[PDB]
Amino acid sequence: ADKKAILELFQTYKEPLGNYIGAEGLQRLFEDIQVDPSDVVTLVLAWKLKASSTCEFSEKEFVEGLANLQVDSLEKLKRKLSSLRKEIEDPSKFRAFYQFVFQYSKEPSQRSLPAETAMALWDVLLRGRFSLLDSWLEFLKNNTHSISRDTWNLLYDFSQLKDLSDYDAWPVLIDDFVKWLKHE
Repeated sequence: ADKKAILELFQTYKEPLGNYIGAEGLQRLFEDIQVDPSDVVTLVLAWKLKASSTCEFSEKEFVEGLANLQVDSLEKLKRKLSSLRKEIEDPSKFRAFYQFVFQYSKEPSQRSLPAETAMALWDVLLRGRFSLLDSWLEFLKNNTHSISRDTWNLLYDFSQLKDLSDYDAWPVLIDDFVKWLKHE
């Protein structure tokens, strides 16, 4: 990939400080390639770029990431996002990507993800992979604390479960959800 071309893309979208693309630049970049900011592929791109700050790419992340994706134009980036959507149909990639989203989406100083942020992301990530999603979101109306890393991670394992009926290891929020489903 032409690093010169990648660096010119960076120049186009970088923030005034010069060393990252932030929420302003990302919104313009996604507009230019006809991608909705809410689309899951924006998170898959962040995952492949090893992004360390929410809704940003540092200059290193962007330039080395596009290079690793063999992308050096906007049109090639747009097409690569279509390839990325297909890539996460692999279940081990989806698990890895799902776990990354927790880390990416919280503030570095915090250990947990705000309830509201977790729900919005679960709606984007798990719709169509988690039959009980709507019930989970409804249950959360009365469980509004921040979501821990273990709870985030194991909700995916819960979603992938006879192990169902044999539910027994699990974080308290998930155990409380199983009890809630029994109306007890």
